[PDB]
Amino acid sequence: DKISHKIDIPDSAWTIGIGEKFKNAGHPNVKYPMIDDSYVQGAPLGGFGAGTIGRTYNGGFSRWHLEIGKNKYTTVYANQFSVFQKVEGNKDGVAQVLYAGEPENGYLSSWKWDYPKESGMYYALYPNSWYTYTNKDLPVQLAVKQFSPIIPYNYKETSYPVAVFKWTAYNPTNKNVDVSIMFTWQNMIGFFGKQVNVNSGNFNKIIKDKSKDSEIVAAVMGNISNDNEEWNGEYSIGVKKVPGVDISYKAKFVTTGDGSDLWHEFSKNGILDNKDDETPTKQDGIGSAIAVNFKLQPGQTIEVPFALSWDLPIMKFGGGDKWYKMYTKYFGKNGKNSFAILKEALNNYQKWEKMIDDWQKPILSNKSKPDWYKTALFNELYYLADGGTAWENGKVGERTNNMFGLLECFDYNYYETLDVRFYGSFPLVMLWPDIEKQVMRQFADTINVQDSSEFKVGSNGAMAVKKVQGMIPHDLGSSYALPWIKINAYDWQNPNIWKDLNSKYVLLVYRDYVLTGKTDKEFLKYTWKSVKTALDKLKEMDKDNDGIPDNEGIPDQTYDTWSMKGTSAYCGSLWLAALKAAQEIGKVLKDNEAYIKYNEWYKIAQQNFEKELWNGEYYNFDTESDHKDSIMADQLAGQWYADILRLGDILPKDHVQKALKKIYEFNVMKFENGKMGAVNGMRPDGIVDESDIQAQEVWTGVTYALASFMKYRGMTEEAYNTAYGVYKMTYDKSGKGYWFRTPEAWTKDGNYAASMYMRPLSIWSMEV
Ligand SMILES: OC[C@H]1O[C@@H](O)[C@H](O)[C@@H](O)[C@@H]1O
Ligand SMILES: [Ca+2]
Repeated sequence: DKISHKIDIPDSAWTIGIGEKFKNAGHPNVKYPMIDDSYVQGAPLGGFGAGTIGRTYNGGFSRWHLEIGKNKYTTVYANQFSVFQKVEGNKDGVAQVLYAGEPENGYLSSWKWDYPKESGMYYALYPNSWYTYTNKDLPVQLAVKQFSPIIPYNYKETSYPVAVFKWTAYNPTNKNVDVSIMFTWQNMIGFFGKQVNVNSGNFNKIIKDKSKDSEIVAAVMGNISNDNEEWNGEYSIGVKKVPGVDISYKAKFVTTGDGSDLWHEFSKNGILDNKDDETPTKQDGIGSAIAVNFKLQPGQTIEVPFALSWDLPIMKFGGGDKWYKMYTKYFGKNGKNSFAILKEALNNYQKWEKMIDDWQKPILSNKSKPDWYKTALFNELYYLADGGTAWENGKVGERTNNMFGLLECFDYNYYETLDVRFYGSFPLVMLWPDIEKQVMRQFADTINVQDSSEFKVGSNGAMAVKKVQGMIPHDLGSSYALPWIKINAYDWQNPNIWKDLNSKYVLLVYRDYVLTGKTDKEFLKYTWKSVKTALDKLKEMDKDNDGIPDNEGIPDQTYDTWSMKGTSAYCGSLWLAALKAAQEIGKVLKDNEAYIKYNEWYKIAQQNFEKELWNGEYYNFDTESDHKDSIMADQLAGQWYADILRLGDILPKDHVQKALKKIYEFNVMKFENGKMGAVNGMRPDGIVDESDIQAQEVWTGVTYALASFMKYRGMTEEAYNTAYGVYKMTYDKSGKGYWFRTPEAWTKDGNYAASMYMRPLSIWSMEV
């Protein structure tokens, strides 16, 4: 491996061998259907709201999130980088697709498949990833750096449906070598959204943009129709000319054939026919190819950038609503702009690399932090793009704001699940705060919505009212229905009687003020009515007048199969913190009567909480359940947020410290020797609480948040050891292979529930 030294991959990048088999992989810990796309994954390409494309460590373009809200795992075999090399003085060169696999059927059988094992590596430090190719039969060593411009505090480039592939090629041998690199792409118009004749009308054109010191050659893969529909638009691939390289292309090869129409050209001498052909297809799949060819002398290096763009302007949700995607603000709405996007990338990629480096540098350069922690911190951010992210720039047919939503996950297809975003939204408040405040104003606007229609509650089969006035919604809808318009898609429980949503909502509001400088009084003003309403409604759920809402002996909070009854440590601490936040907001906005009321409620609830739950060692799970003395990992979630919000002690320092030490001692260290995170429930005898599946799970997001709590409280070793188990399980060779699909949960056997989950974005609470 002589190529690594010629590129700059950080040591904290996650790494795996190209073609590596992973033996230990986990699978769903449930008996009903659940997504399991395998461990063959990678860091996504594509911006927020753009649709994303998962290119795996084996080289395939395989995890398709281009249909917003849907996860489709299928390798489009025509989509590849291929290489040709010929040593000066040999009769023949060699040609190889850079994919460690082959097609299932006989399409593209002429291409050279099965890139060999032990001949390259994949690296990822989101938004960047890299492949190196160090192969006995390829004397010139190659690497590629691939990325999209995901940039904190930038709402423009961060939205773009674009990816850059910056190639570096180096000749360590003492012979001249002819090298070609070829990008192939299928015209994927009709891959989704088209009900009949899925390829019909697809056609490919070549654009040559020749201007002083800037030659770009690109293929634009579109359809003859000017229909403005979800399925219509364009893909583009292309390359920028650099000194010492020639460009060749082929406009049209048949993807639903043996591929030899293209491959006989490339495998001969690495030079394509330069044949333009705009003839539209009927039934056959078609694709385009862009190649560079160059001669490398001994010791010579060359760099050449390719790019990929996709202009699919309209997202349609299952309820019928069609919206424009955010990037259309910058490039237009008509779906004929893929070249402009591609060109912008090829002329600006060096700047984008520097912008990415500039935001990663403060963490990467801090040598007090272990590399494993940086691996997790950056790579968990994949979910911000990969989470079915919707970011609208107007309803089709139809404002100053652009509504946003991140899915909880794909198995539970709900936007912005609030009980989860309480944990998962840290990267948005810390790196894209304008998006975060927008989402919270979306929630504010729903507080007094009433939808008196009824739904069947999944857990018990009773009927309930969809949305109650004054209760914060569980979610902002589903991609199968109407995101932003029809809220509370979730129906397993009735979220209108949840005891955590209203408090978490208030805590989220005050968090968003504090973590953006305590300057945004306008945001506090916009949300103030909803904050008062939320706490006032929750107060009414105090049945026994101890000043604290009563959990009802059903799952009435985020642990939606784990019953709480009476005063719970979890909802009770959240209520206390929420009251303290509202007091502070009241002070900021000069609402004296609110300050006084919430101060009084707080003082009464605080003393009762402590009396009812403090047991000498930790806070009891709750007051009334069968295993009320279980040690809960999240028992002091309210105090965690109070630390972040700088609200001080809601409970005595000494008791918080004792509780945290107990959780570390029991829920971490007595659960598989502390190598897997914090189990949610542990009995005081040191045995996992088996009262529900949830008690017996580590929740990845709960564990990272608890690590954050431990860290702020000076338990530095415990904090990082607690988080390490999550990192290990996700990324390490000894783990369960969950990279780029971090799940909600695992059980002690390592098997999982709900891959690709929002909650573990909470790792960013460790950077406050
Ligand atoms: O895994 C627990 C989670 O399950 C999801 O289906 C629900 O939408 C969440 O509210 C809940 O916290
Ligand atoms: Ca009560």
